[PDB]
Amino acid sequence: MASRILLNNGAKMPILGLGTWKSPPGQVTEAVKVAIDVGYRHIDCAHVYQNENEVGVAIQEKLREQVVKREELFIVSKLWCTYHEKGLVKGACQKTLSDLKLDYLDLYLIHWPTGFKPGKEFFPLDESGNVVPSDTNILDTWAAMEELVDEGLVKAIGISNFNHLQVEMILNKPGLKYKPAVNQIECHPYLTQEKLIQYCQSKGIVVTAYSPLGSPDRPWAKPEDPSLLEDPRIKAIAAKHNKTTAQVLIRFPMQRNLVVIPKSVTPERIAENFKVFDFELSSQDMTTLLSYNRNWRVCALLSCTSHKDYPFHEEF
Ligand SMILES: NC(=O)C1=CN([C@@H]2O[C@H](COP(=O)(O)OP(=O)(O)OC[C@H]3O[C@@H](n4cnc5c(N)ncnc54)[C@H](OP(=O)(O)O)[C@@H]3O)[C@@H](O)[C@H]2O)C=CC1
Ligand SMILES: O=C(O)Cn1cc(Cc2nc3c(F)c(F)cc(F)c3s2)c2cccnc21
Repeated sequence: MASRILLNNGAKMPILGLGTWKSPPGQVTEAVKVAIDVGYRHIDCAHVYQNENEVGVAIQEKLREQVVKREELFIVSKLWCTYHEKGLVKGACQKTLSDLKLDYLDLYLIHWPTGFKPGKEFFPLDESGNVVPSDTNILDTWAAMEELVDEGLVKAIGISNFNHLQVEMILNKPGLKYKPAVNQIECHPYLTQEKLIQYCQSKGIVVTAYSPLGSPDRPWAKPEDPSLLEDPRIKAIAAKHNKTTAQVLIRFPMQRNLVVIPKSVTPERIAENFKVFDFELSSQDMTTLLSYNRNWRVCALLSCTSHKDYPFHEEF
């Protein structure tokens, strides 16, 4: 297939990117350098990952070395939950631009639909461990994001972890100026998201699949948890194609016309994960992989389940 997908702002987004959540600051600079050398052109970042400065060091080194030009890169970051207030959005974006050492972002996402109390804590909790919400709503935050496009700080804006009703609220916003370009959501064979993906695609919103390998390094992983990389049924599909299970898991969302952002800090896996343009999964393979759905969600937090905008009470 084509290596880039067209967004509604007319820009082309590479369908394979590098994830950076949990990538330690002491290893992420090398990871991004190696990724750019072997062909990656899309990096997924966030302020909350606490490593944007070091990601920026890698990008600057490869620009200075003339391995790539800025126009060829697609850099994504996300507005954290403590900055949903209208007057905090520009400042949060500027801090990210400063750390990444860039003068614009290709895409900036609302990280989660839930606004939290502003302050220095990323997850402000009350005395009994509930997240403290802010009185912001999704629509006012969206208007502040639209301002960033008009001021030239970002080329495209989008959302992440929004359910279909929350997407709908934005699409029906009075005075909507820029539609969301992308909805970035958890997606893998144990959480296939057919309903939400169909909804988004029908509205012309591109879907990015996160945790495509099932996030085995997530901090709350338990030893008894399901493992996609070790699923013998997926191993057999990989073996039939002479590819690794990770390569099958990355190729899967690509054939559903999704963008996919696997994370690695290991140079040999960074290279392996990019070698996914030289094979195809059959229609039969795809239907079989879809059959493995178990509505098993890796990214959710119990402390957030009372927030009015918690996205995962709805079916999709
Ligand atoms: N918007 C949002 O709310 C969210 C966005 N994301 C984004 O999605 C990205 C990917 O999701 P993430 O949850 O990090 O996890 P992934 O599903 O990408 O899995 C990452 C794990 O897989 C390992 N791995 C990578 N490649 C291979 C391979 N070829 N063989 C064996 N193991 C491999 C990595 O190890 P190692 O690094 O040691 O090589 C790491 O432990 C995130 O980094 C982030 O950018 C993720 C969660 C939420
Ligand atoms: O958000 C990311 O990209 C990575 N990431 C995901 C999680 C799990 C979360 N679940 C929810 C959630 F269910 C919410 F409603 C709001 C949130 F901000 C989070 S964050 C996490 C926790 C702690 C640190 N990072 C996390």
